[PDB]
Amino acid sequence: ANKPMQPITSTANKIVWSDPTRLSTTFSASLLRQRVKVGIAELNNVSGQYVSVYKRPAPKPEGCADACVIMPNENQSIRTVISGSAENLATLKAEWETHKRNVDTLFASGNAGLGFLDPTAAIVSSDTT
Amino acid sequence: ANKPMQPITSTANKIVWSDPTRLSTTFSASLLRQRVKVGIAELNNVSGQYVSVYKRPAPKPEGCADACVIMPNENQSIRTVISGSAENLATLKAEWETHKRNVDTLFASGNAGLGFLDPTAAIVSSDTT
Amino acid sequence: ANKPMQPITSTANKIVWSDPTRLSTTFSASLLRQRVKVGIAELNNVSGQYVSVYKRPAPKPEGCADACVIMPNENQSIRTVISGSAENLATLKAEWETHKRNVDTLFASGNAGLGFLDPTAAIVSSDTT
Amino acid sequence: ANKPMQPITSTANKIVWSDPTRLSTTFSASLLRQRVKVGIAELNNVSGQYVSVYKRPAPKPEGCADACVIMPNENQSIRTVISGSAENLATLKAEWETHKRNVDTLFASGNAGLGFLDPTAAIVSSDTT
Amino acid sequence: ANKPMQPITSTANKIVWSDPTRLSTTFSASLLRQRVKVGIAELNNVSGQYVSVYKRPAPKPEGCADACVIMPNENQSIRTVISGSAENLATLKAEWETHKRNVDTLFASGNAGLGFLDPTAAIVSSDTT
Amino acid sequence: ANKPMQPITSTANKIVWSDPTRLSTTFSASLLRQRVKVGIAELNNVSGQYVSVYKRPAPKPEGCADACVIMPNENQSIRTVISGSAENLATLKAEWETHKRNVDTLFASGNAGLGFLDPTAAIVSSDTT
Repeated sequence: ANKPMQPITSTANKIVWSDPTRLSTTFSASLLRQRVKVGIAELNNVSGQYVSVYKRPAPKPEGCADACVIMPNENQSIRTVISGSAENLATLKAEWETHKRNVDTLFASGNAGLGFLDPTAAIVSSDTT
Repeated sequence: ANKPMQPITSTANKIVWSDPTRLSTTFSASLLRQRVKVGIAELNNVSGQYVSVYKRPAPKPEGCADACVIMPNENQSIRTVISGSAENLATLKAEWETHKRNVDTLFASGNAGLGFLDPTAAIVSSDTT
Repeated sequence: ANKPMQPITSTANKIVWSDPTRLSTTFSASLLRQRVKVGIAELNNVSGQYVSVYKRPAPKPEGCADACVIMPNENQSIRTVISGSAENLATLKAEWETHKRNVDTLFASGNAGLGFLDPTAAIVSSDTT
Repeated sequence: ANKPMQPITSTANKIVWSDPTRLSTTFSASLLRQRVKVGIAELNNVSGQYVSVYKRPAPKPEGCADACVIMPNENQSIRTVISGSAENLATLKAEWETHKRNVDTLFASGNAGLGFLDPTAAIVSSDTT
Repeated sequence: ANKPMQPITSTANKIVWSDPTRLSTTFSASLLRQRVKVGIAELNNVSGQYVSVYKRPAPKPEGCADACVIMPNENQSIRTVISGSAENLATLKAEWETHKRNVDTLFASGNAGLGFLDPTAAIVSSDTT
Repeated sequence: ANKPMQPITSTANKIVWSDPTRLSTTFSASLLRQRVKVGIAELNNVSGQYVSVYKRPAPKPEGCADACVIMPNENQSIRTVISGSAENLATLKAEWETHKRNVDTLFASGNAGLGFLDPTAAIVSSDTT
């Protein structure tokens, strides 16, 4: 059961959520809207920026812990930007699913977080056969 | 059975994938590593940028049955950046899962794609009760 | 039965062929001869440049059955340069056959046409065991 | 039985092969890719350059050879570049076959290597009657 | 079963490996290939530089099982350079084997590590009787 | 049965061997011992340099049994530097074994001698699982 998060700043262009128990953990969503003339029709793209920030204390005393000393914190950030026409929402969602799958293959099941690249990784496209 | 990809340009710092049947579809993986050490500790930081690009045609008119009418492509881009120390990889993966859930709540099941933010969205944190 | 070609502009230094039915298709041969002599020897080398030009219509959309829609042509060019002494004609022909085989195994049976190189290709030399 | 040739430099943009017994014999393939807007659709042009180099010694002592003296070397080079859209690979391969046939009928079965042009040679196009 | 490594930096002239568990230890190989002008001969040299580093901790003091390791780890490196013509690769391999045996005699089974150069050691060459 | 050498230069810091049959072949070992100041520790490093040289003749031309050898010999050199604290000599020996295995994988059994760095070679570390 994940702890619910409630907003602190609400705006039509940006909303920020923070954990009531630890306000250092934040999650922000910002949308930017423009009109782009792609096919001589004014398509309305949306550039959504999603940022998740967690400040994580990692003194990392390997094996031993006796009392609480001041934790020095590091910043863990995950930023996601999705850009596309609103008229192609279903296709953008399919692209998002494919992006999740590819990033999972590289990072969650691979060693990309440790600074490695696998050219033999099974990266797959959004289109189907 | 989604269409597989093969690498086109290969560097240990940056590898970009492509679909042989459609070269406009690309997936980029770039890792930047720096030794950003906190006080009296050593930490290896791995910043990971993942970019997925698809060029999708504009939507055809709803009441159209013509055989072949091609209209110009629009740019669909999804970009994720993950920054964190190598020592905290498992917990960074947990943060990534929570980020997945939050973006899914806002975008996949919401109207963030069309450009509407809902302050009442059920956003949750990585920590459990 | 391939369509025959006739010469359109004629010079002993350069002769250009062209298809009477499609003047956009051309094939030329240009020979440049110089007396580049190596030490205590006399050698006459002939550098030959051959270009094939075909202007092809762009590929029609796959799900199309329209009678006549014409899209602008793209330039397809294949240029081959052969440089060598006249005394070594047999060895130059052997090198040309080996070049055929290597370019074929890279291009026709490979993916270099789309833009992928295979470090595991079976490239061979003209010499025999 | 032609001798296998193994690579010495491997890169996504250039791979060079060299004969283990004679490293002076090389075969290099270089790919250069751009996006060209021919038909208001961004075709992916691929320009592959293939170079075969053989340093052949031609002191050419006509009739007699008694002992091994230093061989002065001349360079034999064959350079081929193929340019075309990736979406027309089949027709590009047909163009390659026609180019091979025409260069053969000029060079292998003709006298082009010695510095001659034959205006009555049977040059053919890729199109079929 | 030793822990394998993956390449963190890949280049046509230098590849660097690193252990996923410990990023401190690396193994990098660099090759420099040049043409060497020798009398009445054209032979090309290949120089290889292989380095191995491990950042092992300084040795723990005697009789104290401290709660957490705080030892200020040191630098421990081995560097090897192999230079020779590719024409004589079999000889270079034999020389490498002989060099390994001699270094093992002086160091692996000797006390060169503590600083003693034994002048009665049995050093043997690549040539056999 | 390899031919042993005898020392031509004996010094407390450097010993040089040389084959009685061929004086060109020499093996040298030089040790540099210093005290290294590491936090709350006093441990002394010993750096050892090992050099092997062979003045092999360049390879004979093909098909000629010349009366006397006149070939202008070349230089083959192998240089190894091992640096580490004498307190950790056993682990230094383990690192030496791992380094030997890695160099054998790349060079002895691979094509690193001709100048090719294989990015998929099986490199293993000193640590065991």
